[PDB]
Amino acid sequence: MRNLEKYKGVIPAFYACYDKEGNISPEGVQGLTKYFVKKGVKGVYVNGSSGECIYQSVEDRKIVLENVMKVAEGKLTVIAHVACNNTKDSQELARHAEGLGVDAIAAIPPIYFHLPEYAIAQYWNAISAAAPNTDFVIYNIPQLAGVALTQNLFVEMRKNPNVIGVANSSMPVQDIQMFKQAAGAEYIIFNGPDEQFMSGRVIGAEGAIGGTYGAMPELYLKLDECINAGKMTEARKIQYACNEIIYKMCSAHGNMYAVIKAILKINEGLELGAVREPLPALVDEDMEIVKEAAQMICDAKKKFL
Amino acid sequence: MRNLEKYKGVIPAFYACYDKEGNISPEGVQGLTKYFVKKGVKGVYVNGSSGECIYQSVEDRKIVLENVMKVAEGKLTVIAHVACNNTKDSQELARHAEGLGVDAIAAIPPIYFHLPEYAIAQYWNAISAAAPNTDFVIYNIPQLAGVALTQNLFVEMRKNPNVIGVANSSMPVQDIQMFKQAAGAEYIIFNGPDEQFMSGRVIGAEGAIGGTYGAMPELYLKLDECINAGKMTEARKIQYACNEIIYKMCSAHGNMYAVIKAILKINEGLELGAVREPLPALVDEDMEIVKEAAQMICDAKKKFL
Amino acid sequence: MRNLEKYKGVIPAFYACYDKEGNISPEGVQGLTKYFVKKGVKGVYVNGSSGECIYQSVEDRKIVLENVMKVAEGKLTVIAHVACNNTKDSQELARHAEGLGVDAIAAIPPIYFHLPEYAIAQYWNAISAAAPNTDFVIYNIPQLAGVALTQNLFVEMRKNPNVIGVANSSMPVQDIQMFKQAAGAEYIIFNGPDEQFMSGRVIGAEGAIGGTYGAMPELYLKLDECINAGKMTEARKIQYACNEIIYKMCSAHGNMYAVIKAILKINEGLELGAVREPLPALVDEDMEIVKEAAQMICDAKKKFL
Amino acid sequence: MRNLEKYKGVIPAFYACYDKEGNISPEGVQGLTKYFVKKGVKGVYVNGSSGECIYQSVEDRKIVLENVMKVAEGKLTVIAHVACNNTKDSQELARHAEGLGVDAIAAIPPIYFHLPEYAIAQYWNAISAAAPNTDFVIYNIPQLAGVALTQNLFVEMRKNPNVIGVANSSMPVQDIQMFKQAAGAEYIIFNGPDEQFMSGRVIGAEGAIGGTYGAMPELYLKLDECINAGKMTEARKIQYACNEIIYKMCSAHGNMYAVIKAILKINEGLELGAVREPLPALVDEDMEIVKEAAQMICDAKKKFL
Ligand SMILES: [Mg+2]
Ligand SMILES: [Mg+2]
Ligand SMILES: [Mg+2]
Ligand SMILES: [Mg+2]
Repeated sequence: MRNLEKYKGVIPAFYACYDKEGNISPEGVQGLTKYFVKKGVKGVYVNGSSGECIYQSVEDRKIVLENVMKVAEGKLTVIAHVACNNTKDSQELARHAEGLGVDAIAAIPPIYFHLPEYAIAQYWNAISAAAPNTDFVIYNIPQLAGVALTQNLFVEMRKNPNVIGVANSSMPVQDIQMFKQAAGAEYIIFNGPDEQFMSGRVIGAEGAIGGTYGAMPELYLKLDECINAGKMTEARKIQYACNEIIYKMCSAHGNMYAVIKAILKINEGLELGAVREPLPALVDEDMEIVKEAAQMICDAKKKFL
Repeated sequence: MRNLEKYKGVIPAFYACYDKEGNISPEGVQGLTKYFVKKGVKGVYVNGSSGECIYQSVEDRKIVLENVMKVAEGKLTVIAHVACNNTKDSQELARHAEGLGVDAIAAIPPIYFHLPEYAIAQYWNAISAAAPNTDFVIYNIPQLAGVALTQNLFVEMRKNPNVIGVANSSMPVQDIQMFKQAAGAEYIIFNGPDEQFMSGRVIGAEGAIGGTYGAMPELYLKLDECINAGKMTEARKIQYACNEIIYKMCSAHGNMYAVIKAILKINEGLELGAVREPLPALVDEDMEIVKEAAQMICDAKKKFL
Repeated sequence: MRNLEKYKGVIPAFYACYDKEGNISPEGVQGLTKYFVKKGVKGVYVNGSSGECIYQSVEDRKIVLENVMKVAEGKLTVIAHVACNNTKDSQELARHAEGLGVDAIAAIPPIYFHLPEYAIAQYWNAISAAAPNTDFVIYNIPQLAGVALTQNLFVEMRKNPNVIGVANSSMPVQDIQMFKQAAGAEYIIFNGPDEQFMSGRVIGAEGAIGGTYGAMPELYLKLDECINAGKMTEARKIQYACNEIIYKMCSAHGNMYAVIKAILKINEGLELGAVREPLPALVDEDMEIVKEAAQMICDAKKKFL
Repeated sequence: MRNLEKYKGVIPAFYACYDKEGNISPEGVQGLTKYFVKKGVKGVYVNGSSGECIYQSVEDRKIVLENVMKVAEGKLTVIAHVACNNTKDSQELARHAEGLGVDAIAAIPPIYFHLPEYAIAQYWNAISAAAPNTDFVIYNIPQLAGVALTQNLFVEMRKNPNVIGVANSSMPVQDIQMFKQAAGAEYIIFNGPDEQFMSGRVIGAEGAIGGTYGAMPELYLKLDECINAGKMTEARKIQYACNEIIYKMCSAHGNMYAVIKAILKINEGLELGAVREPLPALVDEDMEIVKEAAQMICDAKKKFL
């Protein structure tokens, strides 16, 4: 009965867009937003870790979301990741995001220290209470956060009526299946590991949020079309092509998001700036990998679209 | 164009069948083998860890395989897991299995100590050399063995022409995708995590070896039929029903395989005996869980077949 | 040989001192600094994770360090932990700390994302270059940061002449031994795990930085006196009493640092405020644990001093 | 109060002694036993993983212990590690060991599968009941077994009056401290990680069982003498020399125990045979490392004895 159709489809993570001085670029943010509208994705996931949120200030993240919403509002579903190291910064971003009329806010767990489940629930509920009219997505990423969304913690969080589901970036597709089986029809699970897109989708994730989607959004849209059509052979071919490109982008000395920003300059003429330190920048030796990955994306689009 | 069709389908792990004194029961083994023939599964995976191989002697494992082959030969594909703690016992079982005409032998890595990749390759190659006319399957289970089949170790093992692929029991379906992508069309990957059957299958596992399949083989056959037909909604319904049964069986005090042997007595009149210590036996309180799981299996068969 | 005597001894982690509104309290910070001067510890480790640095702004951390330096009167070795999520905030705190004439700056690795060793070295070297006249301590805490100071990364970092050594919070005392053996006499290793103080000290840590020291600094000073005298029976008595107190403080619902601030109100009349969310606050049921731990500290001081 | 003085001191792990055909050598076992008597160690720990027990049959392990007991002449404390993959083989070895009058039997936990604590306790108690008049040592090695001796499981095991303590090979010396603090004076903790010998000893391990001791037993006896005298600087020098030798021995292609057997041929003229496959054998390139480590041991003995 709760309507979650606006979340069903391909929702790329929005990248950090910087100017030449390394500050957030309003023009760069608007340009990348126009790119996502033109590519016909379902939505954008803004100021996630793929958007370098770990490395941004509250003010940086407000400027990014304001500039996304100037272009995207009414055209894309917008999920704003608002978690910060502390609760008060997270509440400030939640209130700001509700003020702009985002569809949902999201939060990773507390990081660095491994906090008990009651403290994790308190953090998410405090963030949710700052945006009390806004859908809330839990982002499960135990490999990086150091704590997991357990089945017991998910039961506790489903007591909050704003919680709509889970963006799952743990590696077991079993976790998707268990969260969806426990929660039932009024919740959505998003597939987080792009390399497993087709496998998380078939086992019950009806949404998909990914850090590599922005490099090749047409391929993930075509993958999703094949899955919805039961064309599993064609879906596998596209998944394998996407994964080969991911492995190529991850083979660079510079960070994978540095590779993606360079690819989008080659393939689209988009200027997204550098990646923020401490993420490592590309070196000269990486430009052959960038060029190869960019061409692999063009070749896969020609093969599959 | 190596022909691996005989490995493509549902291959249950064969359970340990004991008499009342706790020794291997030839009659019990033949009974369980006739059951798998009657259920029309593709093959059986014999003396794996689901068959309590960690807890069996070389002589025990010879008696099991002899009694399986008496019923199964020419009816079922037979894969004999031959790995033991040391190399010489593994070579003895490999030679014995080739002497009986199994389709393939299989091996987990060395366990307990974490041995370097060259020592892992030497162990597998020594086992393969003792069955030099027999297909060889690597069993990847890093969570239990403590070492993984890495992409570099798989490159080295593909130099052995008898290696036909990998039974993958790591949790990431990404591992299935990467092994299949690296190896190509002349290799098969088997899905190991039963809870992820449909997800591993769609991303490129053309076989499936599972410890829970013997409790409910018709449900996994029906799941596989749905997947091959592109009927992903029906596949998901069956996967969810199978996983609910697995979670019920795992809720007991006694070991999951003790629950399955008790279910097979209720549902099929099969007498497989106890589980071998140190695996924990059922307690009286577990029989309500056994009865509930057995009824769940009957109800799923009535719903889905 | 480089003189590191000012770092040898007991250097408590400095706690976050808040007012009733949860902001940094200048008067609270000065109070806690004068407490450490009167207890005769060697120094203080300021704005570490035990000081809630994860949860503090750059401005918060500047206010803390300014108020320490205002009242320390040169009586304390001051190590200022300056690592932030991003490099530019870390460089800002490094420059600020050198401007106040701290003895050393310190840095955990980059967190959340697992960055390659060249990126970790670039982060530390960038922070060090912002305080180019200041001693630099690497803080190794792989359990929380998700990356380790490896032997190869330590070789690279010893190329920077400002690096004086490692605060080691990994659990193996082998790591202390290996870092000390590799580096030699011109470097200092600080023991991080308070529960292993005597064990890390004897195997080559000549310094000690600890989150629990501020609850009971006289006990750690007396432990260190026993170790330096070769009085290992007396040292073990104190270590066991300290560890029992730590286990009692960690038994609370509220965060261990919340327990310590409540203990310091009982035993010292110090008002340090709460802990910052998301760290969980004490509940009513915890005050029995707080009072028991406070009494255990008083009784240990009567037994051992 | 239970007298555990016979367990306090240096107890080397006894190596596997093979003939040229790779079977257990009765003459080789007697020779290595007489070597340990000559070197004046407190005892031997027989058929542990350093003795290649994972790779031995029940019959192999009986032959080893028979030949130790034949020539020890009451001069050594004998701890017989009797754990096997299954319970019945473990019970057979426990009964055999009690029949020879060993001082203690020992057991690692169940391996490969991760069994619940009640199943671990059942395994140890079944082994102990087969040697009901014999002291029992729990061997904690979570890194290899995949399960830990938790504080709760140790409480349960202290209900068995034959349990005398724990050989602790987990890396935190905190685990030694917590086991000793819980158990008190009628129990002994043995330090397992040889690289941490002096640190485990000072925090409350009164015994020490080590796989590298047999390469250089005089150095560990001299280390223990320095610790008992409170001479921590002299102790640290010996610990560092021992650790440098361990790191050299572990730098070979062949397994560390293969390097130690080759060193004992050079330094002592002992013939212990190969290591059992799958442990990797030395290659020609390793003989320079063997000779260097053998010389390092001679040089350390000249410096410290
Ligand atoms: Mg990177
Ligand atoms: Mg069990
Ligand atoms: Mg806490
Ligand atoms: Mg080795």
